[PDB]
Amino acid sequence: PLDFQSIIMKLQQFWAEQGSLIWQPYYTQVGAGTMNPATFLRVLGPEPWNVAYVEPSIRPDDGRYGENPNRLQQHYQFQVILKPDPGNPQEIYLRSLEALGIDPREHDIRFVEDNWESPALGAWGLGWEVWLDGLEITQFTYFQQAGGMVLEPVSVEITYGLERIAMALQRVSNFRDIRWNAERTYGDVNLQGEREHSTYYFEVADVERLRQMFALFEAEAEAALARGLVLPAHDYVLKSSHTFNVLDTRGAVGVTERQVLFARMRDMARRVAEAYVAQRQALGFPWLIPEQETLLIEIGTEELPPADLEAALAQLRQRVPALLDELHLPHGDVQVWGTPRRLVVWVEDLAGRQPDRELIIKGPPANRAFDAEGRPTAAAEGFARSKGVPVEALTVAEMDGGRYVVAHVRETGRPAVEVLAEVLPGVIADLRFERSMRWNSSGVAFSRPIRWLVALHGETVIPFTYAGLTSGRVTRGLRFAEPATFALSHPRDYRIFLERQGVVVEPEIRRARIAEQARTLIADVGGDPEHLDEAVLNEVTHLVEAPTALRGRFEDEYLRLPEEVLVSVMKKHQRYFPVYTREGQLLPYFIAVRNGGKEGLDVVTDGNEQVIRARFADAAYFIREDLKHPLEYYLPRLSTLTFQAKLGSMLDKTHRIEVLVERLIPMVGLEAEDAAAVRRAAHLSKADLVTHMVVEMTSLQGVMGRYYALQSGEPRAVAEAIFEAYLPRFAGDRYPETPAGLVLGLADRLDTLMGLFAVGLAPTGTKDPFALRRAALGLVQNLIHWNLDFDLRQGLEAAAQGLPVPVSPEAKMESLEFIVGRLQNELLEQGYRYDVVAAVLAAQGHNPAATARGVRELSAWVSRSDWNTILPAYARSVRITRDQTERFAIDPARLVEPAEKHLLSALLQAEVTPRRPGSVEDFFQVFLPMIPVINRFFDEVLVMAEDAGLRANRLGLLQRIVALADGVADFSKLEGFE
Amino acid sequence: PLDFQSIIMKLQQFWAEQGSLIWQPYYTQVGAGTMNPATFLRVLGPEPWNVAYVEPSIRPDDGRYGENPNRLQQHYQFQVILKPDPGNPQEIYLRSLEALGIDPREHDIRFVEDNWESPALGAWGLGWEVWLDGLEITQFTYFQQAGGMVLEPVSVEITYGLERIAMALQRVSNFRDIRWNAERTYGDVNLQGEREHSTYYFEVADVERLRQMFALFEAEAEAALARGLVLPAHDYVLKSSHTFNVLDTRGAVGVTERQVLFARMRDMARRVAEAYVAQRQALGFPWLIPEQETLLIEIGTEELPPADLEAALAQLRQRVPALLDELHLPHGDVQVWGTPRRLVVWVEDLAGRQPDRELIIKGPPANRAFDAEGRPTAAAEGFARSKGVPVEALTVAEMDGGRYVVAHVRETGRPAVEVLAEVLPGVIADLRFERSMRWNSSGVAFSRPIRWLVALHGETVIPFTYAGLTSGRVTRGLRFAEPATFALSHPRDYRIFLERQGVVVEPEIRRARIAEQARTLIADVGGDPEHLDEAVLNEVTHLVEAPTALRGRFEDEYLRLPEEVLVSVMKKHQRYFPVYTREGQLLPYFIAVRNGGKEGLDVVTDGNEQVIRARFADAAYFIREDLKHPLEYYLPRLSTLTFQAKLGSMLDKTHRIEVLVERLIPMVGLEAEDAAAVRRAAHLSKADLVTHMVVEMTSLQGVMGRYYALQSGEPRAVAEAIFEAYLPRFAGDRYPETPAGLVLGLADRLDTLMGLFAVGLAPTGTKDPFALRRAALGLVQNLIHWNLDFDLRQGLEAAAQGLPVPVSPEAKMESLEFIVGRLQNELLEQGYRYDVVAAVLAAQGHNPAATARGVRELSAWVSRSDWNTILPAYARSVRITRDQTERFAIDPARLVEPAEKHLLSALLQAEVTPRRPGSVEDFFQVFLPMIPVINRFFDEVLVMAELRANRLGLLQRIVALADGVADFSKLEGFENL
Repeated sequence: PLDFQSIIMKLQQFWAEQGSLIWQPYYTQVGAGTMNPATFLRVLGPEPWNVAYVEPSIRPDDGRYGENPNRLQQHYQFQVILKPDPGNPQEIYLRSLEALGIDPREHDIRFVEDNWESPALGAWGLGWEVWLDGLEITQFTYFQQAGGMVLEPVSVEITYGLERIAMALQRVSNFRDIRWNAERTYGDVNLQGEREHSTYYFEVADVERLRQMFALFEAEAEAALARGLVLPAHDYVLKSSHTFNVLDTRGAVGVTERQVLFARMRDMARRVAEAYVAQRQALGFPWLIPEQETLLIEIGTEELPPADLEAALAQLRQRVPALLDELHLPHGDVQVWGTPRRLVVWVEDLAGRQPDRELIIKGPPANRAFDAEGRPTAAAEGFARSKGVPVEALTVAEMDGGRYVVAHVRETGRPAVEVLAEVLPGVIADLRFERSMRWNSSGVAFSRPIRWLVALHGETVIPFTYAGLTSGRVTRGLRFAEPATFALSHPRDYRIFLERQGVVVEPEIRRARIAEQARTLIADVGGDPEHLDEAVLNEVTHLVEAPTALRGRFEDEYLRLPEEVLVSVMKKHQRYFPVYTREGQLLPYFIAVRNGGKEGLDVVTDGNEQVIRARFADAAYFIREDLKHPLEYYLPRLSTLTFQAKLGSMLDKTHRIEVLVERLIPMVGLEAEDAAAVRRAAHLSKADLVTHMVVEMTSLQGVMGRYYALQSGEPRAVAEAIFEAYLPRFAGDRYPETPAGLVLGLADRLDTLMGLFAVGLAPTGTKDPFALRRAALGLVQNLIHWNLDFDLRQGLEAAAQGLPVPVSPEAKMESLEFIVGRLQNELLEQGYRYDVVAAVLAAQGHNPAATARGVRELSAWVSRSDWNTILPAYARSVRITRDQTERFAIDPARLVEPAEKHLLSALLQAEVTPRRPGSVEDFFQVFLPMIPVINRFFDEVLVMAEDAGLRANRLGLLQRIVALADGVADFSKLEGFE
Repeated sequence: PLDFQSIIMKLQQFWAEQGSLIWQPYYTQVGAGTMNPATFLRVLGPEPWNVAYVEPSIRPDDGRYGENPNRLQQHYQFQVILKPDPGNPQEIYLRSLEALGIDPREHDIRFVEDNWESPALGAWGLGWEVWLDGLEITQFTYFQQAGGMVLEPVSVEITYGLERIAMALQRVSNFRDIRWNAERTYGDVNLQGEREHSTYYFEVADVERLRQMFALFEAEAEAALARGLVLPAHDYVLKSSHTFNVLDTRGAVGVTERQVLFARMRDMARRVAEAYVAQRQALGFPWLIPEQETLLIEIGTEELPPADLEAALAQLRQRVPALLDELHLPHGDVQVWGTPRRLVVWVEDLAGRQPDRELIIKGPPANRAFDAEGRPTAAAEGFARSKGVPVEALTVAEMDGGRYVVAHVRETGRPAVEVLAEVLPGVIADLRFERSMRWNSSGVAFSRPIRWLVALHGETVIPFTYAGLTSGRVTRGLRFAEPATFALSHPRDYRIFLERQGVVVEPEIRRARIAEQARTLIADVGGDPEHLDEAVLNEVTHLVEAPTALRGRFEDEYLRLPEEVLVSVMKKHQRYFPVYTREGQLLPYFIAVRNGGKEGLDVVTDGNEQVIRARFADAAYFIREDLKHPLEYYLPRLSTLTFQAKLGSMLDKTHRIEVLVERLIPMVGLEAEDAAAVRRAAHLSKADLVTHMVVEMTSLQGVMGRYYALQSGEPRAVAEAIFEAYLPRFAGDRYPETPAGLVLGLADRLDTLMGLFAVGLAPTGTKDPFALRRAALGLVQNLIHWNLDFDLRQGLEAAAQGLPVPVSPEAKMESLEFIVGRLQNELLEQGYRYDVVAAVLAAQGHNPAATARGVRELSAWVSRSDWNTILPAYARSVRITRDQTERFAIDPARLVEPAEKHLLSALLQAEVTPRRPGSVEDFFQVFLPMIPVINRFFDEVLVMAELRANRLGLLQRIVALADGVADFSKLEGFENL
């Protein structure tokens, strides 16, 4: 097992044997190897560049005083850049691991999607993290943009994590135990540095002096850029970035300060990059038969993400059958398969030749093609000259509505090989992914680089080129299997070759085999095999080609941690199946899936056990630090955390939520005991957001707040309300069940909705960073679940009164309509008729719980037999009262006709009747007795004329009848109303 | 031929195989790998530490925009630290060079004295610069102090110069052409950085922002130290040090500010170092017999500097003969030889045994040790008890003018081997060098480490221990020869073994053999073999053990350069012999001396040829850049240079030299042609100091000004004056010939002396920073040999009115007395009597020309056969006239004595006689005829009569004839009269 310095020297030697230039760490504190000029500048422009160098990366935020086995303010990376794309960077990288004594034939090396985005450098790329038996040991990225510029040629960045590789090779669980050389350990030479640098970065560094430093460094960078001095500018930009990072660690960077300073650093870095490219350009870039037969299409790729693989499979299924039809090729069943490295199209029976076809080409209409005598006009001659036929060969046919002159072409039936070769490049190019990357000079963008192409129709290769590749009959197996490439004489050999290596190319078969192996291992240890998460199974199906599940153990002591922590680590980080008993107590086991066989599985199982041990230990040390102080202690740290630019910090949001909760208590009607909990929980609602555990696992917000509040001695009703504030977290989640949790999340969502709309940042398209759609949806779902009557106007008005920005009446009205808007989708998703929902929303939209009741009741009142006999009395009353511009007062002394006085009696009984606000039931229970009295009134009484007093009384009666529906429904919204 | 990265990886591989820990360059701009905490912090305390790492060292002052072929603001060093001393670090280093393509058996790897110091970190040590066939490639240092702490154990620092190693291996002359890998060159990747960083360090960096940065960094270092944070404080000390270097590169730091800032950085570095050591201590330091026979004593050392070697040989030549006598050991001739690695003591026919001896120990006086009855007293009993004798065995000896009680001890004659073993450690320790260094746990300081000891009395080894070593019979030859060690059965084998390797241990023989070999090589190309510089021959002799002179050639093109430029490069920098014709023209050849044999001499020759080709091309490139602009353009750039704080810059000195020259023209007397020449010369006098050649070669001052003036189109009379101003540069140098050069030399020297005296910087004892001793002497020398009469008081006064600071009249008296003092020494340099030179100096001291003429004339008169018969008439009159401090009128009314009347008649003819001013001969020709008349007046008449004013007045005027000639009371025999 190599020393730390031996690992570095083996990597340098290996990459020098590849022809790379060996570089040196940079003389300024940088946060990553990428910030070294050897990367950040050399990837710009068209000139080639192969470099490798060590870089001690400095991240002041990551300092843990040398106590955390993995967390260091300084860690040594090994940075490799390949430019242009060599064609096989993954295989070269695997040969470098081999040179370090890591055999891919004995360990499970995986490429798992992890994209790179550095806004500080205006850069992004697509790639993976590399797993060594589950251990992240390398970042592998194809750079697409840097300094705001589109990169060409694309560069490959390979960043080795040296501490993690050395800990794996040396079987040490701790950075201090790494052997540097025969005499000294990593901790012997760096432990005091980690301790002292962490103490300075967190406790000692003077904030005013750091701000002065930043101003000086920026001013000198601007002065250097003014002279076109690229590297002195780059140096001072780096020094500004480090000074800003140390300022952030001291917790002095404000909300607006962070956005201003980051914009200045981004603009400087962009100008440095542009100045470097202009400098290189001024130098002139100095470094420059046939039958019925089977079809097999394989698009060989580097490891595709599951979402991209699944999207590609669906588009191939929707297109390949249709495309064969448009070729008029008789075919059998079309099967589409896929692994992370493969897109496979399989057509069992396919015609070797097209049938001959007669093609009819529509031309000008006959009215313009022929004269009065029937002879062709110049319009028919031109259309004839456009094709290759004389005008005498044109005929007339009836196609689309009318008669058009047509031309006849006898297209010859071509072989399937000849016609498929013309379309297959266009098939691949039409595949669409959420994010795409290019990698070579062809300019083709794809999810991940395409490395080989197979196109077989029996024994004949379909010849075409795409992405710089040439189609053929050679496929690749597993990287660590022999042979690496296999020439296919016929598609029947393909399924044979993969199945010898254990590769299951059929996705649905692969998913079944994984669940089969996993349930066996869970059953053999006494666990419930039905408790198998479907999300993990779907992702892990697309992380392997030759699955082989394994079971590992972790120490029993780690079960003392919260289950949500252990479950989140195994499922979200490692993609492991946790093991549950019949009771549903967590078991000290995990199920992992190897991309390999059953031989040597013990080596891979040991590596995965060491990985999960480290991850649980990391969570333990995070929890250890968070337990040092009560949850209330972390409130001042929230001032360092940004909620929104104009709205302030999370501590400001906490203060707003406290005030809004106090207003909501009388509006909801909480008892004294629940009033105490909601007040206390709002004080601690966001306190966990600055704990180490939540910072690492942001999904555990609320969960850790519950835990830390319990251990701090807070009442359980306070702790549970902290967790319940986020409920529901997703569709199908739990609902809040304590009143304090309901009111807390009620205030959290109202402040968020009212705050964002007050500044005009409503969601647009797919851009919803604040999840305002979920906040409005959970707002109405929780109220309907509790059936709590609530006026959203009063809720929004109370939130607006506490905002730090101006709130307009239009913004308050806009927030309401947005929430009401999301309310109808919830009701529409439950199946209620759209016109029924609209009639109730127009009158009761402000109250989502009352709207839910009204829609349910009104839905039953329609579709019933006697419904057509109920509304018309109301509708006829509405019809006559539409055009009126005033409400008419009623003087009963002027009533003459018997039906007038009887309608007044019926209406006065209806008005005096106490009814519940918005009750549809109480509306019909009061209107139904009036219907016979209203009908007799219309037949026996003339309404509109003629005396003014009689018309006012008769219209007033009809107006007050319409008013009986006020606050219940707008029945004119129903379809049958007209 | 290795690539740049291959050189780095091969060094990392080699030192990793020695056991070293491989480190990484530090994440902040440092001037040297020493400033990396892997060196500065780790050399502190007792814990061991073996490290090797690359370090891009940033020295902003060394940037040349990438235009220079070898000057870079960023050099890639390879830093190696061995702690503690391994016992053979030089040999390990040589094996590391062998791991590259460099075989010490084929190349000349030489260690030449160069002691290293980091003034910002308060670190220093003694050591060498390593030269590979003439090219400096490594700094090799034994650290003694770091951060004000005495280092124990001492650490070895080896700092490879990677660019120069690569240039030698790849046979390229420009850093641009160094291959980094198969695709890129060093220039491809670093040229734009060299240009941009040079531009920022020299032109762009804002002084106020840097000074703010410096203050901020220092304040954060203080805050970090107050919390015990060692590494953050060290980081801010490095940052402040880099900022200070950038400041100095922008010209914003003066002499006083430079010293203040360096001291404050040292104090921070001291407190960082002490904090580090206290931190490690709190951790418990976790990382812890014939009739006669020949005598041969060899002290094997690492390469001793020439001055330390000469001092050791002289101290051994004076002490060993006396030491052997004090041992009462009969011996023959004592010879002391030495090479840079050897101190050798050779004594023929040394007695094998001491003679038996009786020792007499002086004690109390006889009277105080015996009573009246002759019985011994308590003093005698105590003196006897203090020795090993009873009081009855005491006797009385008559010695030192009295009677004393003595004790008798009979000392046995012991063998020479046994008694020499007791004194040889003390002999080595008593050796004194200007600077000494420790290297191991014994604590012994020496010039360089001692590595082996030989001590043979015939076949028998003298057993003693000195610097953690043990004397034996084993010596070492040349490092690259077989065998490396050799056991001596008898001292007669020692000389045969060394001569077999070509080692010439005798310094006189070694010097002679080099001259023999050089003469042969010069004669083969038609040169003058008797033209060999003595200073090079003395230096070269003490840099080799086995001399083998070689002849290299350089291209004829470089002969177009000035001869003084080519010669100074060869002699001062490279220690080569220039090759001249007998007519005096320079030839395209040089003679170097290899420390080795004739096998593989072609490789060593080619290496030196490439080195000299590069040093000449640098000079040609330096001259090209200087010639692009007239010499007048460099005049305002002289404000960058500094003469002396409180006096002004070079531009300030040139101005007050221009004013002084115009003052000097009337006093000397120059025609219209020469007056205009000196006025233009004084304007351009110091303009060369800021050119490329003078900055690289400080000794080329004046030489290059003349060459640049001629190229600018200036007249030859102006150009020669710019060069002749410095003459004489040294003892034996030639004098100025053009009067413009002379007068310009006067203005330069008068202003330098009187100005440095006005600021109180008068030399005291020894060590004068300014050449006031030479400036005063060359002034006094140039006035003679010209026979130009000149008043120094008037000249010093004329320079005083040009000085900015106030001129104390004592400074004029002090400055004048100093100039007259150097005049006396020069006159005593010639075989001139002290009294005669003082007699004429008392009257004519202000005029060196007059004094020179007076000393010559008075010396001739003093050495005459009748000189004792000329003075005493004058001396007698002076004796009487010595008293009565007042003039006396010679009123003719009192004339009563006939003889007294003749004296006035004879005297009156003396004043009327034409006498050349300050002429001794004219005084004598006027005084000699008055000797009989002054004698008769002495006999007949009587002075001091009861009339006396006439007697005293006549005598006082007789003594007044010497006024302006001399004193005559300084003469040795003047008392006799």
